[PDB]
Amino acid sequence: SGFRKMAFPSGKVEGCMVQVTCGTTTLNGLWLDDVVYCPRHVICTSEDMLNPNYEDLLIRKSNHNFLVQAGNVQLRVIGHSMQNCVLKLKVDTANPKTPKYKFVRIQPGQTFSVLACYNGSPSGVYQCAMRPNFTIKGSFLNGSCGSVGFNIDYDCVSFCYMHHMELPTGVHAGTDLEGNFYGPFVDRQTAQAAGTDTTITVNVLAWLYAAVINGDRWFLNRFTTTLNDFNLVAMKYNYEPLTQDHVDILGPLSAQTGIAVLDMCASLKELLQNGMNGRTILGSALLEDEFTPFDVVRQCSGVTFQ
Amino acid sequence: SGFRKMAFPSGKVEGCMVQVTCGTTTLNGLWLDDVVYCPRHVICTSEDMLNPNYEDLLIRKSNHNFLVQAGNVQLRVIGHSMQNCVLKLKVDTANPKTPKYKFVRIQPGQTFSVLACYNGSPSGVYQCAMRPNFTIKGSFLNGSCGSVGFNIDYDCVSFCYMHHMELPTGVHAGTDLEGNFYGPFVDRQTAQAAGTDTTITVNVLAWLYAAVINGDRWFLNRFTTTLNDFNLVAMKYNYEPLTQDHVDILGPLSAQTGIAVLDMCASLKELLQNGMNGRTILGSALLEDEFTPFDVVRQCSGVTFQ
Ligand SMILES: *C(=N)[C@H]1CN(c2ccc(C(F)(F)F)nc2)C(=O)N1c1cncc2ccccc12
Ligand SMILES: *C(=N)[C@H]1CN(c2ccc(C(F)(F)F)nc2)C(=O)N1c1cncc2ccccc12
Repeated sequence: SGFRKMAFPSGKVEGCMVQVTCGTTTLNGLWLDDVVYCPRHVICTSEDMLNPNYEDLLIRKSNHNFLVQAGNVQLRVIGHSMQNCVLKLKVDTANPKTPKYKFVRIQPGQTFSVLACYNGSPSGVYQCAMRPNFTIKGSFLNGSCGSVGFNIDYDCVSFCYMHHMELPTGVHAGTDLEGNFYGPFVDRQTAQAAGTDTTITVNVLAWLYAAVINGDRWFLNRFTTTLNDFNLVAMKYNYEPLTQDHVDILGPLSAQTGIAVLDMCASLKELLQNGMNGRTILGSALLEDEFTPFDVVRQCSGVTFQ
Repeated sequence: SGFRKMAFPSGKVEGCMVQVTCGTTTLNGLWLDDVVYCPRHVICTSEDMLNPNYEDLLIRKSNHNFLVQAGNVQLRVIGHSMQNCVLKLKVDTANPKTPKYKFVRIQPGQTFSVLACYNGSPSGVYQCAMRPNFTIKGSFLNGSCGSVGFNIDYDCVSFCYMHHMELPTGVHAGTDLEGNFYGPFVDRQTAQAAGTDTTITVNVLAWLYAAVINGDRWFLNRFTTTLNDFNLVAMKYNYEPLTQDHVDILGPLSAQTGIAVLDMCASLKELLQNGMNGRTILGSALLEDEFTPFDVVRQCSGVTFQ
């Protein structure tokens, strides 16, 4: 019993975190085989940041302007190159602790674990969701750039996020591990609007199933709805539309609980329209949308990893 | 910016988790040097559990009734003994991955990371608090017994909890690593009442400071209070009394925010009496008490570990 915001075990990622310094700027890098990945804005000065020409700035850099450290170990940079917004520092020694890994680009609404780091050392781990507007609501201080987000599938770490920036609005933005930003954001110090953020509807349904599995079910009603009628109510409340793919993904939780997906949708419809009347669900007074159906199934059935 | 429920990096603990089987019962053990620790109820049958005589049951067990596994590796048990409620299985090989470690008994109101495991394999990591009534609100399925809770101090893992049981009430109970239960609980299948649970007042104040540091401060008022007057209000709402030691612990957050501790206490007093009027604090519609002052300072200043 019980339901918690749960991150993946971080051990396989911990052994990959190093420190990257360029001038006065220190941030984190990801050391896999003989390559260190980090945000390319590490090469900017405080004057460069307002409108950097990264091609020009990188040409001005030498290998020895990049100070990479793993623990007590200095890693010698053999070469530097740029893939989109990510710097690749080839080093002369492959990380002996390199796990089996993939680089993946995740979908808005999907979740991942962040290993927040400073000076190449792990500070803590927590679960995030990629918001529909391609931001994340992280916990990041100065020096946290280069921290990565990841999932674990069997024995393979799927790296999906590298932290680049905090926007003037306090929210967080970054790239996949090929250096492509999630969302419309650019790595320059300028005002950048994120989109209207919406609530991840399929995730809220998943969490309501989690509540039911844990005996918390006061919100259930005796109604059903059509996908079309539910959606007409959900857009009024800034909830993402629900698709048939979403209904199909919730199938396993429907079967475990004996509650049809469209019946749970009818329950959510009434919660949106009436509120919670001062009650709580799974210890929360608000509807939670940062758990995917898979997260719920993994937590309520005990999926483990090598 | 941002504030999240953050666990310690789990890598040093991951390398210590093994599987312990006795008969049909499989659970998790903690392998440090040449000793495997696990709950002593692993030796019970389904009939033994209602009123086990653990001394008698253990005498009936042979070394070969304990099947210990670390990955593909079978660990040969050289000896078995009982320290309070914890079984100690001496094995013939010391864990090469044994980190520097301590065993500690934590205080109600203090927090720790749980590495939830099944079949000796890590499933996920999440932060808990030791409730004032010595339970924890975990996420634990069958087979999760033997999962441990821990803190990290510099380069040393301080093990503080081992999971033993889910009570008929859905909440979770366990021991320190010397096998002494937290709280009044016993390892037999009988109805056991936990105490009235109370809210950890110093933790709520810490989280209000966290909100202020993150720009979330609508709840501040222009009042102060005495420790005595605050406490008279707090007991009405099932909040633990606040001591001078608690005020002293909050000093650093008071200095960072420019808000005196007794001024924050005056703000909490009014939140308890008036509610939140449909607002939120750090993305929560309820007052949160599972962050210690140290947790806030570590997260808002970036404490890291070896
Ligand atoms: C991460 N280490 C810092 C740096 N940073 C940043 C640097 C350069 C640029 C630009 F525009 F591309 F040149 N943009 C951003 C940034 O945003 N950082 C960061 C990240 N997360 C949180 C914080 C909190 C406080 C200060 C900086 C943060
Ligand atoms: C943990 N593996 C299980 C087993 N267990 C338990 C076994 C024996 C005894 C007794 F009384 F000492 F003999 N008491 C308890 C227990 O409580 N487990 C457990 C722990 N956390 C969560 C769950 C969820 C579902 C089923 C069992 C759980």
